[PDB]
Amino acid sequence: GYTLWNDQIVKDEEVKIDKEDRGYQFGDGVYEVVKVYNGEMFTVNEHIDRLYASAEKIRITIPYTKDKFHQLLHELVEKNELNTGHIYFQVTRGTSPRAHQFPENTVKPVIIGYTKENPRPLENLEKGVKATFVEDIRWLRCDIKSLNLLGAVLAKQEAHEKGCYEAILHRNNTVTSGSSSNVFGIKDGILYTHPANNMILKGITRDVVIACANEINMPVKEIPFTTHEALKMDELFVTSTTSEITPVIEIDGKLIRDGKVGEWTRKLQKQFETKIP
Amino acid sequence: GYTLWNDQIVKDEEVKIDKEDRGYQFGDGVYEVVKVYNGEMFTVNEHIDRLYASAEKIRITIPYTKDKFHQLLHELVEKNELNTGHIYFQVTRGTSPRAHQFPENTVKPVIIGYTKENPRPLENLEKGVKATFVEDIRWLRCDIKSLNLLGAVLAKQEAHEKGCYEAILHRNNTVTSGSSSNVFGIKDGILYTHPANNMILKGITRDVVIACANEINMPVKEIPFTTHEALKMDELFVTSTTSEITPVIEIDGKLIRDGKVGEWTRKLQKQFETKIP
Ligand SMILES: *Cc1c(COP(=O)(O)O)cnc(C)c1O
Ligand SMILES: *Cc1c(COP(=O)(O)O)cnc(C)c1O
Repeated sequence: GYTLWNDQIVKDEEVKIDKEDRGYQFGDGVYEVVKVYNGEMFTVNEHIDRLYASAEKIRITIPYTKDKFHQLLHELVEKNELNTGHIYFQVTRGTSPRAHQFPENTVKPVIIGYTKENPRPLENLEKGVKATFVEDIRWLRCDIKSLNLLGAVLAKQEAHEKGCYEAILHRNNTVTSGSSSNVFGIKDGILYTHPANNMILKGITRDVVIACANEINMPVKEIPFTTHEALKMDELFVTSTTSEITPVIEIDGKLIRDGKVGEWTRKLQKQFETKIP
Repeated sequence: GYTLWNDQIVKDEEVKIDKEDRGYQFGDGVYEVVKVYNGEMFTVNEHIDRLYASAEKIRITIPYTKDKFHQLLHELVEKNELNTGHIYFQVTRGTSPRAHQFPENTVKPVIIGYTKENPRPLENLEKGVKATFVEDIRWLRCDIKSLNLLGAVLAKQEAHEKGCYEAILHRNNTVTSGSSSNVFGIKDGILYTHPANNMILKGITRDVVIACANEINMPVKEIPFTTHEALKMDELFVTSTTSEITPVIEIDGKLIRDGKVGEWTRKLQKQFETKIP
């Protein structure tokens, strides 16, 4: 298909990544994932705003405006005739002889974006998935959606090896987030999720879900909970652009309540549906 | 010049990295740097051993034996006619459709290696350098020499704009290591340095210096010290393959003792010098 390369759309075949691209030697870059429903991009403005925020946090200056970035994305979707799936795009500090410190400002960031056809996770959304607890060994700037993802890779692999969908991470016995999703817990009709600080990535789906809770008049409390408290929640689920609202019905052999998707998770899934294009 | 690409030596111009190389999307890989003195590789066996160990730690199976890998490096050095400088080589898990979990064991790792002529930093070895303290925000597996170097990148850049050579990192005031070097402190003829656990990379230069210390009968205590205690040291220096034994005479405007390279630091450099080709 076609790939967004810097400021132009070209056939995948024309893209050339240098061995000294800082994204390849230091994971020095940021990224975003946007879901596309039947040709329509979901919350694209919010994801673009976060790409710029992430880049700002590590001092990368994206060579062009958000408006232009949005236009390039539209083109990318049209040229690939993407129906339902997602757009992946990243920005690295650029190509320069290997050195940890920033290169001369005359070095242009490298932008890469492409699409992938991917249906909504129907089965998971209806039946829920299994998860496992994994100690959070990530760096202390999880608020940045960066390419330094080795911690997430090791966590997800451990989960997959155990036949689990996601790994629920914990730092000092406190549940932070999944390897690539935010975690929510419901207890006595109240929604709980770890607050948005450097310990987690402030997900767009996470913000949408919180808005949905307010819409159905459900109390929301952003205070963290421990692994012990998590196993005692009435309901539990994770969120991400591609997982939407996926119920977690069991963790390491221990069923969450009765092992079925709860009524509040269902109500939130219904409210979320009204938001989809 | 020529670049080592997998098991072939090709002209730099021919090397192409795929946008879905996991080293480019996750920093999913490991690397090593070997110094070359007058055409000879210094401690190459130790570096090859660590490359395989780092790789094993994140379950990447390098497809060639160490003897084969050693042969390729020798080949790479000859072809580029490298006299004095270093060899950089890394291995990533390979190219596969973007997914956090591991690809099925059929995807081969991507190996890249190249050279760079670069003289010994004689001026730094003789006059010493300035450093600055920076909170250690790195992930918890610093014992792996991986491509997830965004922490080191931000630290080094903060040091660079302060006119400093290296950033000495610390977790809750306990000194761990520099952004890309190990830190040693000397107090009353005794050598101090953080022990080798998951908080630091166990440097090969660090280990050679410790060997040098035993050879000149200088006591060594591998126990960590604080940023406050570091400032009260008689001597301080950092080590790395490219920095060798580089004295730190000043930290954040505060001289180490008198701001001059110490007697023991000189003795260690003298013993070290007997080790290089
Ligand atoms: C991207 C990401 C999420 C989810 O954010 P969304 O905008 O909802 O996709 C959650 N956790 C981590 C660690 C992430 O990187
Ligand atoms: C590579 C590295 C060092 C130094 O190790 P050497 O083998 O002596 O070069 C020190 N610290 C970090 C964080 C490193 O990655």
